[PDB]
Amino acid sequence: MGPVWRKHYITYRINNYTPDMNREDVDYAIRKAFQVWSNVTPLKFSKINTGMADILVVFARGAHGDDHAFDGKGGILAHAFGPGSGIGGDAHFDEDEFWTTHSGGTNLFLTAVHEIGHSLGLGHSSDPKAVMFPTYKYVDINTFRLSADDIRGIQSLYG
Ligand SMILES: COc1ccc(S(=O)(=O)N(CC(=O)NO)CC(C)C)cc1
Ligand SMILES: [Ca+2]
Ligand SMILES: [Ca+2]
Ligand SMILES: [Ca+2]
Ligand SMILES: [Zn+2]
Ligand SMILES: [Zn+2]
Repeated sequence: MGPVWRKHYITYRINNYTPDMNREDVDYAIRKAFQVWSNVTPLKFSKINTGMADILVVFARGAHGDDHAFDGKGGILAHAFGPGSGIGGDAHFDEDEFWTTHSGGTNLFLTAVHEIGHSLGLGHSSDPKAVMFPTYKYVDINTFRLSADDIRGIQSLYG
């Protein structure tokens, strides 16, 4: 298997906030996305508002300091680094997308669930029902659930 966090208590911090959405709505989407993974593993996530965190959540555009520049509107929506120090774990969202609560634009929550999967050590799935399948598709958020493949994947890494 690939890198995993060698601890079950994992911190995150939101570096900055997209202007596409209300700040409260970003906080909510991210909290909910971590909860999805916490709900099927022994992992515990703690939000920090200031200081050192394992997973940094970042909205940025174009070339943004890592060796993986974003590409404008469309195309690549987001990327994340697997567990490790520094940029390890970090989840980056392309600000040239239009981030949403809803079905229009790109849903932050669903994209974050995907991204968070990578920040925890998952790669892509070949199951089209899996949140880790590498195509963005809106599905009703109130009824969203991880597929059986996603749960096998993450439980193979933790627990
Ligand atoms: C559900 O969340 C996803 C997040 C990003 C992608 S992506 O289109 O930006 N993409 C990069 C991605 O894997 N980063 O995590 C797939 C790529 C194979 C085109 C698609 C779905
Ligand atoms: Ca990190
Ligand atoms: Ca893009
Ligand atoms: Ca935007
Ligand atoms: Zn990046
Ligand atoms: Zn991905």
